[PDB]
Amino acid sequence: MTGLVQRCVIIQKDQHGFGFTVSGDRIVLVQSVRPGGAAMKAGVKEGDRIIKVNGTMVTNSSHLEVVKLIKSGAYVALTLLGSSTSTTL
Amino acid sequence: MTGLVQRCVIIQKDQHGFGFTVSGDRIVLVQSVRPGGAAMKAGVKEGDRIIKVNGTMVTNSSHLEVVKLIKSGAYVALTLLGSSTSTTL
Repeated sequence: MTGLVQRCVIIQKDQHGFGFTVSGDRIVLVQSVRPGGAAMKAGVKEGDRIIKVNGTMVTNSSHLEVVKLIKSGAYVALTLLGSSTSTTL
Repeated sequence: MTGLVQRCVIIQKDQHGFGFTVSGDRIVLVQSVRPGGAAMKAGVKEGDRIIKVNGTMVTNSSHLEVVKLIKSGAYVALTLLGSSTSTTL
């Protein structure tokens, strides 16, 4: 009924960055999302878990490496693990 | 084996633009993809439905709004709904 599902989003960088704050490693969480920010605009949620960056799985990489992959471009493709509800009708 | 998948793609504009044709609206679909084109190489298949363009939900947008959004940048970020075949080996 409540569980965790994978979804993907792309963040387009603006002048204020990606607009999110990541934390940890193995594995990385989205700790916070900037109001009116690119990440907020792309569908990134506080508490999402980052599974892939630009295709590359980061489930077992370090924090700094993850920040590296994220920063590498004008946009970032992320694969995220997030809460999802199942309702029977 | 065969079913439906939500998926994200970046397309970078070629010498000949994006390399695909969009028809209708609500929901806009990919009518065709030029062989060897940007869109083909980026993974875009004929039959896909366009859910988002550069972070904007376009499922309720008019054909012209979606074309505008797509042409707005050098690259475009698409959230696509399409069919997919899979095989566990």
